[PDB]
Order: sequence, then structure tokens, then C-alpha cells
Amino acid sequence: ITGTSTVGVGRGVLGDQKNINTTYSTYYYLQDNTRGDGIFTYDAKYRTTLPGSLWADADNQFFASYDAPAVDAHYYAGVTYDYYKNVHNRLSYDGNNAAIRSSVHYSQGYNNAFWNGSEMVYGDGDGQTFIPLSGGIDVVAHELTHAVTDYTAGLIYQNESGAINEAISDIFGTLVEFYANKNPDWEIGEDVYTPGISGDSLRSMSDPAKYGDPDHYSKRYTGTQDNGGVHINSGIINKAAYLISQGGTHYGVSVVGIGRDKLGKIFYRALTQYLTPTSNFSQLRAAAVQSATDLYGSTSQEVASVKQAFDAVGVK
Ligand SMILES: CC(C)C[C@H](NP(=O)(O)[C@H](Cc1ccccc1)NC(=O)OCc1ccccc1)C(=O)N[C@@H](C)C(=O)O
Ligand SMILES: [Ca+2]
Ligand SMILES: [Ca+2]
Ligand SMILES: [Ca+2]
Ligand SMILES: [Ca+2]
Ligand SMILES: [Zn+2]
Repeated sequence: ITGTSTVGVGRGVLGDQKNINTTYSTYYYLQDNTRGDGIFTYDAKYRTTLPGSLWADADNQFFASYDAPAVDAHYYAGVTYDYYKNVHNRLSYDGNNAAIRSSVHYSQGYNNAFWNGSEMVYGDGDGQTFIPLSGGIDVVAHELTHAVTDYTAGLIYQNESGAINEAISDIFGTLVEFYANKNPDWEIGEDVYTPGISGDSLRSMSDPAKYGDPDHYSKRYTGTQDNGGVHINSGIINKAAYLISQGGTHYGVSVVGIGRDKLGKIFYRALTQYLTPTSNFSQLRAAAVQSATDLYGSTSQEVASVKQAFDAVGVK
């Protein structure tokens, strides 16, 4: 859409009011011209055909319940672009300011969200297991981070490389949640999962076992479902990342925490410079150690905490 940049206001899925970047050309569109080559949000109209219609509104006010998921997908995608730019100096997911596209109201009662190799897609959930998925900033950032991975390491979505792919998305979705300071935590999906149960989440990084995910390599899932447990074994890496940042004793192994910022710097460097499509857990360990070495020196405490954290989860 070619038009005049302006700012509209709406309410998100959680009932929170926010300003969003729109474009005016007869209607007001969910097109933010301020970030890279733009951020664009589409209405999939309960169908599965993508992307759907660029979101158009008559008055630049998005307070209807139908508007909620589009407001949050549009606004959180803005925050995520900013995190990447400001913190890691990366311009959009491809590093060359590629337009970011998202479709909301995808299918009927669809309990998931994904990156399809071209855009982000969000279901509205069925109202019980999930509310519309774009209402969680860790969710939006998890999705966008799959694009990041797609353009850098390219980790294949199966087995070990696939669980690394998922962990990276959980790690960066969490870093983005802390960056926006939106009630942050080490839980995934808490804001949009089981609206009727408080205190739970989809996955836990601090304690993956809490929901039955492995927190040690010896407890790795070897089966075939979930692409070989991409969403299951990611708990072993999530726990490792949580220990590097926060510290703790796990299975008798003590880890001094080095904090979140350094965790983000070490992981980003591993992702962009050392990981490949078929990298496994042991290779992730070498990649993380080498990044911390690059950045802080072989004799750093940073390097020391990365080795302990992997030794704690039984990776090497
Ligand atoms: C953060 C949470 C809310 C959403 C997140 N979705 P997700 O981001 O893990 C979504 C899962 C999926 C896979 C295939 C089809 C459709 C959906 N996968 C996805 O987007 O995969 C990225 C990918 C890119 C290229 C090739 C292959 C894969 C998730 O953990 N989903 C769990 C519930 C699951 O799918 O098992
Ligand atoms: Ca309106
Ligand atoms: Ca939170
Ligand atoms: Ca969270
Ligand atoms: Ca819940
Ligand atoms: Zn994922």
C-alpha cells in the first residue's frame, strides 16, 4: 500500500491499550513503514488461504474484539524487530530489512502459530486450550526467531538440530519478553495458554520437567513423534540456557550465572557464525564455548559457566 504514515490505537488480546503504526490511503491499513521495508498484518478470515487481505480499517481505531489479535501481532512484531536491531544490530530476519508479514484469524479454533518459510501465521485457539496466539510476546518472538534461524544456521526441523531450532526460538522469545519488560519470566506461552488455569504455561525453561519435558540428555526422547521430539528435547537446551543466565545446581553440578545479556550475545554469535543445518547437541556445546571464547577469552568466567551448564544437562 502507498500512502501516508500515521499512528492508530487499539486494544490487544489481553485488553491492553497500545499505539500501532498504520498507513493511510482511503482506509487505514496495518502497515508500519517505520521499520525496515515494513511490517504488514493480514486478515485470514477463518480460512487457511494465505496471507489473506492486508488489514483495512475505516477509522484508525482497533477496539473491536475481532481487531485484538491483529493489533498484538502487528505491535509485537514491531518490538521483536526493535530487539534484533538494537541489541544485535540485525536488520529484520534476513538482516537486510525484509518485510515482515503476519496473518491472524487463521482457520477455526486453531491451536498453534508458525513461521511457514515466508510469513508468520496465528490461530485464534479454541478458547480453552489457547486464546489467540499473537497475545503472547514470547510466542510472536519465538515465530520471528524461526525466520532468523531460517536465514542463518538453517537448522533442519527434526531430531537434534530440530530441538536446537525450537530452543533458540524459546531462548530468544524469552529475551524479547525481558527486553519489552512485559511481566517477564522463563516460561513459554503463559499469557495465552489455558485461560482458565492460572500459573501454567506451555513449557518451562527453568524447570522443563514440570510439564514432563527432559532436563537432562539421559532423559532424551528417541521416538518419532513431534518430528523426533523437537518440542520435547528442546527442554535440555532451554534448561542449559536458563542455568548460564541465572545460575544454580542441577543434578549436583554448580553453575555460576553470567546473566541474560551475555546469554543473548553468546547464543546469537553461535547461531549466526558457528551452527549449521545439521548441528547436534554436542556441536551446539562447541559453538557456545567458542562464541563465549571469542567474546570473553578462554579463561573467562563466561566460558566457565557455558561448560558447567552443558555438563549439568549431560551434554558432553
Ligand atoms: C510458542 C507456541 C505457542 C507455538 C509453537 N509453534 P512452532 O513455532 O514450534 C510451529 C509448530 C508447528 C509445526 C508445524 C506446523 C504447524 C506448527 N513450528 C514452526 O513455526 O516451525 C518453524 C519451521 C520453519 C521451517 C521448517 C520447519 C519448521 C509451539 O511451541 N507449538 C507447539 C504447541 C507444537 O506445535 O507442538
Ligand atoms: Ca476501526
Ligand atoms: Ca510473562
Ligand atoms: Ca513467557
Ligand atoms: Ca493458563
Ligand atoms: Zn517453534
